[PDB]
Amino acid sequence: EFALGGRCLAFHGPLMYEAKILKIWDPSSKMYTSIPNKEIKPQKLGEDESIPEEIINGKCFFIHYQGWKSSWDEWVGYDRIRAYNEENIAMKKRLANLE
Repeated sequence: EFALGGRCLAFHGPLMYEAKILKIWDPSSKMYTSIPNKEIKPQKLGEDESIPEEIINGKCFFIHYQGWKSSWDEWVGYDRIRAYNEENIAMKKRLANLE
């Protein structure tokens, strides 16, 4: 359902937005896997990188919102991320259209 480089939906405020998964964090190992630019190996957080305290102890996803500047790329947990499927797309549309 949530793969490296895959599509997802993510809450940002009250609405949902299409996003792409760029990294996946394992809270047990304290390492993430990342899209390139094994073969893809887990790696520690960079010296200047941070994951919010609120979510660092769970599985986290570093996402890019489709069409937004890369400055909005951020870590989210399961509270905010959603599978890209028929039910969640319809919910995304309802939240924006109907409230």
